[PDB]
Amino acid sequence: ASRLYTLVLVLQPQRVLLGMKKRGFGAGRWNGFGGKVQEGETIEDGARRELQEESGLTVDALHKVGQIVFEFVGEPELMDVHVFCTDSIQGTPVESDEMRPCWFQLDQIPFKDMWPDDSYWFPLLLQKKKFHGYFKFQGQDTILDYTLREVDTV
Ligand SMILES: Nc1nc2c([nH]c(=O)n2[C@H]2C[C@H](O)[C@@H](COP(=O)(O)O)O2)c(=O)[nH]1
Repeated sequence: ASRLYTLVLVLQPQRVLLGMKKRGFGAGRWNGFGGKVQEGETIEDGARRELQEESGLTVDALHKVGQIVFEFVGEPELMDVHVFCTDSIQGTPVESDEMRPCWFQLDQIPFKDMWPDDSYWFPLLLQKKKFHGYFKFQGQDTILDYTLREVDTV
């Protein structure tokens, strides 16, 4: 068993929107926006909800671009992260309790202050290739195992 999560990247031709996570899981790493999917909503609806809660933004269309499954050693549930992109945002991003948003140039992505797995799959997002990844972590810094491939259907 696994628990559904979302992750949303606003990727525009020369920049990508990240938020500095201010509290909770992943605090202190830049990331896309997202969270747990709730009972009674779709995954994509949960992705939009979280985008709105964390940034104020709404979007016309979200595209599925990837899936990443995480194992954390000693934790029973795998995390099944559904990754979306958009270039179609509505509004200007604002800081929330969870996130402080900033735009980054595509060659200035702050990998050293991101989850360590992002170094591996982010390039494929940027290159517009759909992927499936799997990372096993010991704590929040150490990747013990991983797999990564491109896919045609996410
Ligand atoms: N880029 C990236 N996002 C992750 C990783 N692990 C992980 O749960 N997430 C995402 C999914 C969700 O958007 C978010 C976790 O949910 P909360 O912020 O609600 O705790 O972090 C990771 O290793 N890298």
